[PDB]
Amino acid sequence: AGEILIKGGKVVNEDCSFFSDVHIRGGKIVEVGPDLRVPPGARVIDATDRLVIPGGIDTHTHMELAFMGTRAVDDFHIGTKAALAGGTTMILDFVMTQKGQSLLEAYDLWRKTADPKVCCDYSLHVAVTWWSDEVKDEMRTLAQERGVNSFKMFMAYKGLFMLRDDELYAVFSHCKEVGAIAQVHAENGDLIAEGAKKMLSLGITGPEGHELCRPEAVEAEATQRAITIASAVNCPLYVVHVMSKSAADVVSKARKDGRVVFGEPIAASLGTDGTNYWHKDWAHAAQYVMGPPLRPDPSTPGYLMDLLANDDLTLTGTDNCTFSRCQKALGKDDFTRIPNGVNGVEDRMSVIWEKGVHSGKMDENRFVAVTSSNAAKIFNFYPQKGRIAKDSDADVVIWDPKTTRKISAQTHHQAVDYNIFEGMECHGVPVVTVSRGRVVYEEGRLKVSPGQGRFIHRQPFSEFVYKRIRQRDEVGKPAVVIREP
Ligand SMILES: [Zn+2]
Repeated sequence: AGEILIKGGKVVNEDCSFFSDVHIRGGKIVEVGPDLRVPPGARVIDATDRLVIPGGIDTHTHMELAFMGTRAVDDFHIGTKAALAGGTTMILDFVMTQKGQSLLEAYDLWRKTADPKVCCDYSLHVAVTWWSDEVKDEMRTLAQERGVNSFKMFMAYKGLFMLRDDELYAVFSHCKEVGAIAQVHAENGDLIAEGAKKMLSLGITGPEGHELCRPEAVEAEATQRAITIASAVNCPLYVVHVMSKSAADVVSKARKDGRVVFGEPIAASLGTDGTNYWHKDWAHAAQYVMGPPLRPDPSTPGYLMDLLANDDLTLTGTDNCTFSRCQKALGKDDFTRIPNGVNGVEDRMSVIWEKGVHSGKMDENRFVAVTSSNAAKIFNFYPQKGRIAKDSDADVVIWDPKTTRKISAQTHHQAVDYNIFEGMECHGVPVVTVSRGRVVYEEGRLKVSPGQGRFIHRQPFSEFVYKRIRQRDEVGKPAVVIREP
């Protein structure tokens, strides 16, 4: 039957925690309540002294992405296995359409690659890296028929993915027309371009040049510029990988001011900092290189966790885009050629629990919100996921909040041969992972088949995202002053 009864644990949802068993049948949670009967044949997972939580949803992955001419080593198969071993049961990955390339073709190419490989459920965002009538039509089709309500735009990567303010305005207007959320990579691409060209001319070729060429003012600027353009068209906006206190503060201010904007710090920016770029060992330093960079102010990850706790920032991904040591080494003489990207998919849940909950910054319920529920709300499949409740999908993690585990490339399940959280002792261990109603990780071991996970098709106009937008369309229309002719 695939029947499971999770007994003896404490259920933790975004709103409150309560003791109850959870009955899973055929991919679904079919009952939640105290002292449930064990149906004959059902497997019991004993969750005594464990929390029973929705599996983590990683909003931000790049599994096997061909990026700076090379291709990330964690692929859809190993990347999703690694996510499951870390208590994460869904990933949302970016279709990185090339400039001038059909968005539908790129989407089709991602689905063909991921469908036969994923070990957990997944969905997709689609990058809008150029603009034209064809792109406009394809975005409508994706939103209405292909299950995608999130488009990603770049203010960085001049020459490559970058769009100018007038194009962002049109792109954000059309996101709003098709009921999608606009995601932005917010750094000033012109400043990055000049910055790196300047660091190199000064002989600063190492990873410190990568951070110095685009300090956090560059991120904070483009963050405010994206918010202002999105506010001008009444388009909801999502700022991916918030890396710095100053860009986080921009997002915090815009929300207090009522702007429909969501900020996403990533496990990296929550669990480590950019002082690593100044490490004497070049290889160590290079491991941390990604855009935007981690910041050398050591108060940054603690500060981003505070804003995440307070909902100035709302939910988390990893930007998992991994390159091996020999791959990073492609930039040994020039930081502009180090493939950009860090790990996280596996460790996100423990890193956040240790840095956010064990530290006293947020409670276990807020932890659920910022690791699964808010992603399900924004991308439009709550309470199908992100909630332990009857009729929800059975993606469930039995969590031990008191035990610690040390993160190490020597013990992790990612394909990458290092870990930016190397050595970190985290409270918060995923002891059992359930995905689509099957036990896929227990006693330290994975049991899953590539292609077992499914693409999740979403509808447009997520209510969490759009209900205020639509009301503002109805009452916030500018009016003419009536004057004598
Ligand atoms: Zn990314």
